Amino acid sequence: GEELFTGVVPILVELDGDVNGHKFSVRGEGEGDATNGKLTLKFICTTGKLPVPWPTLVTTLVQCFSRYPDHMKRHDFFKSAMPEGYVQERTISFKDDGTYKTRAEVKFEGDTLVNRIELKGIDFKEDGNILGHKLEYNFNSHFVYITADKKKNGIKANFKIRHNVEDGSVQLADHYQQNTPIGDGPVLLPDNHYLSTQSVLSKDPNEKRDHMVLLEFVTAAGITHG
Repeated sequence: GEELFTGVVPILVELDGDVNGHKFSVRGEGEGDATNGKLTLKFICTTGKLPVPWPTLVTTLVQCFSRYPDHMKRHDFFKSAMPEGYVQERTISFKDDGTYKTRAEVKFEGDTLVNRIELKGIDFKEDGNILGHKLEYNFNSHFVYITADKKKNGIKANFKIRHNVEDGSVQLADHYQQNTPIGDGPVLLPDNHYLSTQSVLSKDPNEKRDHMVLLEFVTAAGITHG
């Protein structure tokens, strides 16, 4: 598993979504450099106009590209599931607003790491921060707490995403995540630890389509050396 990530790996992301009856698709392409924890991707809304704010999709749109330091190699579930990959499911509850539920498969297709997602969102308020497009086009850094689910041969993650709002308030998005290998081969079940994330969101001046340029660094931590 770890051997597949020693260099720069091309990435394809494909998302189909439906939020309050507003359907959309997003296609992302770029590359991942797990050695440095670095993702560079550009996403296009392939159905035209994205009906939700781009930052609310960042977490759904490849934790196998986290940098696990050598003393933590034993705790990298994500890469150990490769190339056959893993299923990633979440419930994302936007405080005072609706919920996303997502199911994704992350695996190699040829030499490309591919994340294919279906997202369903319900119960959003027409005038809330999401359907109202009141979120800033930016992203915060988070503490993503990983724990093993030993009886499901997989992991769980819990974290609270902070989406900055245009009036200076914050929109919270509680994330409940479960990952399960796709194949039958053995995987690593980690001790408790966290993924330390940071992201920046930008635009391509030459892009006429609705899009998002994303740069992201993630490093694993939380286990003492030795």
